[PDB]
Order: sequence, then structure tokens, then C-alpha cells
Amino acid sequence: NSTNLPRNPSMADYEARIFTFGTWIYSVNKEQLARAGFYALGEGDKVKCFHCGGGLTDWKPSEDPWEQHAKWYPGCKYLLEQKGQEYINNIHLTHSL
Ligand SMILES: CN[C@@H](C)C(=O)N[C@H](C(=O)N1CCC[C@H]1Cn1nnnc1Sc1ccccc1)[C@@H](C)OCC#CC#CCO[C@H](C)[C@H](NC(=O)[C@H](C)NC)C(=O)N1CCC[C@H]1Cn1nnnc1Sc1ccccc1
Ligand SMILES: [Zn+2]
Repeated sequence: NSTNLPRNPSMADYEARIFTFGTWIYSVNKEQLARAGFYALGEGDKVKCFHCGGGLTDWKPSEDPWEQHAKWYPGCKYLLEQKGQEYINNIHLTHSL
């Protein structure tokens, strides 16, 4: 019929997300992480996408969350929505060496 809404529709609001990044000890921008649909799980730099539940760790001190979301989770709709299919495609294209 119609499909694909978020698994944890309680992390849909940016506020709810930066909420968790209060005790964030990492140089990976909390805001860009939250703004990218991410939220800390409570262990390490372990985050997830609120929509596609895509998990990410091992963040480099200067990674751009938006680039990572594309790469690891191309089929996220939230990503598609905020960034558009060219972005995702462009990211993946630059990757190629
Ligand atoms: C650099 N920028 C950061 C953001 C980054 O890229 N981080 C990477 C990362 O977090 N990734 C890579 C894609 C997946 C994601 C990890 N992930 N996925 N899901 N959750 C997570 S982390 C997490 C976990 C819990 C809560 C929140 C987050 C990565 C470096 O982090 C490590 C991790 C982990 C984990 C795991 C899942 O493992 C796979 C499912 C797989 N296991 C299987 O049973 C598969 C289905 N069977 C084939 C797996 O571990 N594999 C598959 C073949 C062998 C191994 C791959 N491998 N080889 N050597 N090391 C590895 S582990 C690995 C995983 C992804 C990329 C590279 C290496
Ligand atoms: Zn996602």
C-alpha cells in the first residue's frame, strides 16, 4: 500500500537526538550526527539512524556524518529525503579511485 516509516519514531525529532549527545566525548560533531538522523546508543561512539536504524562506530575525528550515511546506508529514505539521490550517487562515485 504505502511503506517505510521509522522503527523508533521517538527519535524523529532533532531535539530528541541531540538529547543523547549531552555526554558526547568525541570530536565527531554531535550536531551533524543528530542532524543526520543519528543518536548515541550509550556505548562508545555507537550511533544509529532513527529512520533506517543504520548503526555506525569507529568515527574519525573529522568525518562528515552525511558522507558516512550515504556510503554505509544508501537506501535510507531519510537520507534520500534530506540529501537527494544525486548526493548519494555522487558520494559513491567519488569513492571509486
Ligand atoms: C570510518 N567511519 C565509521 C563511521 C565506519 O565506517 N565504521 C564502520 C561501521 O561502523 N560499519 C561498517 C558498516 C556497518 C557498520 C557497523 N555496524 N553495523 N551495524 N551496526 C554497526 S556498529 C553498531 C553496533 C551496535 C549499535 C550501534 C552501532 C566500521 C569500521 O566499524 C566496525 C564495526 C562493526 C560491526 C559489525 C557487523 O559485521 C557484519 C554483519 C559481518 N558479519 C556477518 O555475520 C556477515 C553478515 N557474514 C558475511 C562481518 O563482520 N563480516 C562479513 C565478512 C567478514 C566480516 C568483515 N570484516 N572483515 N574484517 N573485519 C570485518 S568487520 C567489518 C565490517 C564492516 C566493514 C569492514 C569490516
Ligand atoms: Zn538512515
